Amino acid sequence: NAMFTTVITPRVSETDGVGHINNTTVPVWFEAGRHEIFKLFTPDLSFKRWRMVIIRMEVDYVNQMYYGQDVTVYTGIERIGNTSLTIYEEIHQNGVVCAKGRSVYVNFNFDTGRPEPIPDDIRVKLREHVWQP
Amino acid sequence: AMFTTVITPRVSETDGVGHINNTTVPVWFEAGRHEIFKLFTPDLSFKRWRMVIIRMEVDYVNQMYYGQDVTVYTGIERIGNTSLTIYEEIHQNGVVCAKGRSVYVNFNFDTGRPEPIPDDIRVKLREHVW
Amino acid sequence: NAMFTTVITPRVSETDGVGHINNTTVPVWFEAGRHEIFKLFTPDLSFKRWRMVIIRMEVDYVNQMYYGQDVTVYTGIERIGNTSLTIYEEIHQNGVVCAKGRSVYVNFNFDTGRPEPIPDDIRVKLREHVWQP
Amino acid sequence: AMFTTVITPRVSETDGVGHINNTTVPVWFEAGRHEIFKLFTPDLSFKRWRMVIIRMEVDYVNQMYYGQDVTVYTGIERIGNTSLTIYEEIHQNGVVCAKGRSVYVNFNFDTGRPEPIPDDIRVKLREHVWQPG
Ligand SMILES: [Mg+2]
Ligand SMILES: [Mg+2]
Repeated sequence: NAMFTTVITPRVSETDGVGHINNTTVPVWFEAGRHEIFKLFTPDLSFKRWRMVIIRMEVDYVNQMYYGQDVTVYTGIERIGNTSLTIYEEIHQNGVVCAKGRSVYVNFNFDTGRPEPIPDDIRVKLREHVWQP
Repeated sequence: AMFTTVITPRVSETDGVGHINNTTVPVWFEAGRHEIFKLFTPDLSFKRWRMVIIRMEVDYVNQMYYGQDVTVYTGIERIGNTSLTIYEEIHQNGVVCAKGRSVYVNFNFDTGRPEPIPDDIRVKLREHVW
Repeated sequence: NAMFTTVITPRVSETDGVGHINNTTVPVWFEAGRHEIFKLFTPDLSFKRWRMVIIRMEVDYVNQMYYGQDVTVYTGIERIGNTSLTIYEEIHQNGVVCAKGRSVYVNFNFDTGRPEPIPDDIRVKLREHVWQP
Repeated sequence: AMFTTVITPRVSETDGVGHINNTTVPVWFEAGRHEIFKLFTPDLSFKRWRMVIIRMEVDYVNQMYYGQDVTVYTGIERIGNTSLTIYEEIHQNGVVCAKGRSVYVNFNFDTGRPEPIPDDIRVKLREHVWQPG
């Protein structure tokens, strides 16, 4: 119920010579779906005040996707850890799941030079976007 | 007349300088050409593709940033015999940031030669001439 | 050992605003490192005769990478299945393992419309490049 | 005088038409500029970056393909006060396939303005002047 929803229009440049969306495009669309999450950690989205660092990703390529039809990225929180969070995410096209992903990010405080227990205000915000399939 | 395409910049589109990287700009211009490609190839199928770029010009007027939407405006400047010239701009925060021209030819991948743009495509393109 | 080695020069457009190589670049570099495997399946690298379809990937981001120094992609065959294979792969910079990956491809025969068991001749040649960590 | 950069094309750099996508050509041109960036900024630190592009043009002469290396030739066509014009070509199979001209300025981010190229950089640039027919 609580996931973020991001509609994207595929581009010719995101295909490859096989005629489908290229596999390296999927992490690009998944990162696009994390936008609202990034915004919770860095409200002005300034790279001066950037906090989010990926440490792991996994993607299952379930069905091929095509240039010419929109896709929808669903992005939710599978686990809120201490200094990390594990995202669950899916890409759909034509109402069919085509890619499923998980990613783990660490909230890194560059000012203090250490991973930072996610502040409480953020945890509350994140709890209302939990998605556990 | 012109097409309007709203895009949400991505972190991967910036570089270490902290702005949108110059190579993103042509990617965004190509995205604004979508409705043009559709006039040439209505089902956007690659087996029926007929567009080949021959020239591109880009003026980078102002820096763009991750975190705010940009808008691509794309229109036809010239419909030539085999080529067409696209005039195109990208705006962020109500400011023109990039201005572009690109030239494509109508291309027949079956015979390997550029080909005159068909009357019925010219007809469809004429609405979108600046 | 027996894995493939691919030296790559990072590009400015591959970094992001945080100032390191962006995470979406790593799967692009891994794919570049699979070049000799693709050639085994499609000797002329023609897309009309393409067969390699990715079905899954995972990446561990061990250390940050930077524009300004080359990287080395090491790509080995971890497993040769029937219709699929598993690739184990790493990216090093400055002599430090910065990313570790696994990917699974299927040999998809676009002519017969379904997955193809890997032909005996490719199987023998793939065996020349196995690497299990 | 010119720099020479050999690049191995990647599957992700093609599109569904079966050839290298036009948006890859500026990415390859930016890679050929690497040693020019180094003249401005020896250690390629983003903290000390100076170059901002103001204009680019590309002539696409012949289509390029995945599966054969390409070579980028890059030289300085003119050194202005605050700007320089770079002339660049990309070759595949011994044939010129793209020609480019780009204009960068030396930019001060601390003051937010282009500024005269300093004498010590100008001295370096003069050695890489390339002005073809
Ligand atoms: Mg592509
Ligand atoms: Mg980038």
